Amino acid sequence: MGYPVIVEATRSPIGKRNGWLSGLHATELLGAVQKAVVDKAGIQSGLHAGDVEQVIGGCVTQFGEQSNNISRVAWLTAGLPEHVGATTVDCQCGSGQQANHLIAGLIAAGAIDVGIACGIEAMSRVGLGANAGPDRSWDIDLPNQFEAAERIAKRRGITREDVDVFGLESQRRAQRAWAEGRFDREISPIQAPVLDEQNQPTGERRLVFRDQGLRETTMAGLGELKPVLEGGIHTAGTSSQISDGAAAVLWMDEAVARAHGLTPRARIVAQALVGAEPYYHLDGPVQSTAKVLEKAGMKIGDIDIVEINEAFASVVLSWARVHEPDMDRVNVNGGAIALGHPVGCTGSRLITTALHELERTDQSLALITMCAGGALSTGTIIERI
Amino acid sequence: MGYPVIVEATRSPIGKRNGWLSGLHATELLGAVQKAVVDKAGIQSGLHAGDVEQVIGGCVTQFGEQSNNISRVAWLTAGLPEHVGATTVDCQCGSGQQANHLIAGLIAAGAIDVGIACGIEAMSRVGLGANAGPDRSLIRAQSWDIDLPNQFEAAERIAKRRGITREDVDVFGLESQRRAQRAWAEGRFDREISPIQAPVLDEQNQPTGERRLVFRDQGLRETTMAGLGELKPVLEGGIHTAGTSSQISDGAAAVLWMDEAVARAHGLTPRARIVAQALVGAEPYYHLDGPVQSTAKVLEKAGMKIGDIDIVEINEAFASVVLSWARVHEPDMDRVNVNGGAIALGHPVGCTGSRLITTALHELERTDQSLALITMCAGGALSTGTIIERI
Ligand SMILES: [Cl-]
Ligand code: NA
Repeated sequence: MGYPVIVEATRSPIGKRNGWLSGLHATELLGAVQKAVVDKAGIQSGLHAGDVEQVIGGCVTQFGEQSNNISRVAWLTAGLPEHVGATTVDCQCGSGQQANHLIAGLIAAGAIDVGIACGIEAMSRVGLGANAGPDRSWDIDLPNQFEAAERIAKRRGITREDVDVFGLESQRRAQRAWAEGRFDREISPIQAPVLDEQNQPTGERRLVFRDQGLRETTMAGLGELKPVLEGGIHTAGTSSQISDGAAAVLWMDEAVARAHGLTPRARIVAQALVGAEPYYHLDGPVQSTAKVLEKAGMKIGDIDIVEINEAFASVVLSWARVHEPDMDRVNVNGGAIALGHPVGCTGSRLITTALHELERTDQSLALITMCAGGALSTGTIIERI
Repeated sequence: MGYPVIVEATRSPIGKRNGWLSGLHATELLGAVQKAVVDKAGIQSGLHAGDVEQVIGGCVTQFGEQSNNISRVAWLTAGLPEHVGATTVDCQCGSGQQANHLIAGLIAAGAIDVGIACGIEAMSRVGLGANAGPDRSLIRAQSWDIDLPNQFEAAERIAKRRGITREDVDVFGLESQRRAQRAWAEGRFDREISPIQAPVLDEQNQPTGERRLVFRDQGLRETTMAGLGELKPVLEGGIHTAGTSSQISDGAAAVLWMDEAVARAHGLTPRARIVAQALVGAEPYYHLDGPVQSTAKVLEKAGMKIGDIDIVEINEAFASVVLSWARVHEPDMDRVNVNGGAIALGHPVGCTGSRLITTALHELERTDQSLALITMCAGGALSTGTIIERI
């Protein structure tokens, strides 16, 4: 029955831990962006939020503020129409991306005509590991994310100098894109309650629009940062930042889009959520890229733009030794090192970044790929329309 | 691209709060049930665990044991191949049903040729509320304008709306126990259950060190109108007692989906299709009357009336939820929950959705009838509907 297309995509700016956005309840953050993508969309023709049929939102730590189907709770918090169905999903770091895969699915099945995929992570309000806790006081364990980043690094001959060159360029490329206002179209600025040094609301609610994570960065400077692991090569200036943010993409059946005055903007050429190798934990992008290129019938050379998530520099460097891409087409507006990584959101964020960059530069094809806790990886290939 | 169809479906028996399955890590319970639905398909064909491309699982209380994407942890726990992708989902009480819906889309999209929708809840091990903290209304924001009651309160509001007495729900709760013992004593669940190896526990809840095969639903109990009438309402002034509402349970279910082309290519009979699917919103004041809307939505998507449907599975969260739904849609009640519902069989929340689809399928097949409706109320004022057809 259906053919899914993106008709609109938007994101909050990404705030730092305890930064510009720590004053929003996670449900508000998400809800705000849910309404923002519907509002952006509603301009060309009369689309209203009750035209939406289902919402599917990635979120990793589904505890407290982020428990109880946040995709549903945000929708309602934001005062949007209660008839609209909502599901929240978890496949760690890829949840945000997976949400788009799933919404596409539903349209393809002719189950819905209009859906919103989104993702959220208010890592200031609800932090990593808040969803377990008691846990104690053949058959072996996944490394933790910092151990994996070093394992991946040893596997590929990736050196401290290598990853510092990377983190520096991530910072540079983001600063340039900010300077040029390349983010301006994708960003819905957000009203946030301002907290103080004591963590209490002043009265003010600033209008946040800039990604908080940018920072003057130097080869010399990076240079003296401490590894996070004893004996490791990853520092803080070469691994993504903990952040707050939310993102949202609005999908339609192309014919319904076309019939009610909305312009289709992109389709999915191919999509995947694949397993990775437990030992390396986060090398998943090798696997997901391989699978979507394979399905698409394409080679890395056919892809104009790649968003691969800078969880850690080694991950990306490791994925580049395997698929041998042109580094000038990978993370062109910088990435998570510079801009931040609010885990549940990132996957919808990346799709959002890439679509706008294909639109800005008038190019055709983008690859989106992320590694993910529990040794998963998500990949997508989108084609501009 | 794809035309998605169920080739196999299986479920654990359902175990009581602290009961026959409480000895198992939530992950082990799903893990076993995931492994089992694959196993069943391999008996007819070459198909094995690594042919599955993705698993999607439902689970509501996504804390501790049930956290960090239990769908994946479970798969890995059962020793199944690591190359398979996995995601866990939450649309509350419908999660297990939506998981099915979602696998079907990924097939329809041509994303995958083979997938598993499953569901788990080990309420023995992880209980309602364990995913929020102490002050249970710091999960909203201090701008919550909507009147959304707790589930018990909701069942009583629906009850008042429809004029449902303490007699009616006690009449209802008895008939579920009666149908569930009749289905069981007839071995109606035999094809659908795959028996689960479980540790035995002592009068405390300590493992004796003996394994056992569990094969029956623990919740069947002797019930009489008298006995039902002596039970104390969950809420003061309420009509619902422990006898006319579902039981906190452990269980899991899983359904194996394939493209139709790939199915016949690999030797397997398609068993059923989705005719229509929905997840929709409910009136928040009533909270749990959603089945009324989802039944309406899927009935329309399909082009049918209630009267076209051979059997219904509507979840018995509360007697009044079902009676409210019947009083609005006017079904033939002998065709509703024909083998008993969650009052008698139990309600392992995240699993029930796949459980209802597995049960529903199996009754069509056992009766050579055509159409089934599965509908469920869910927390957050939601409701999943599915119309499946034997194919
Ligand atoms: Cl009945
Ligand atoms: Na649905």
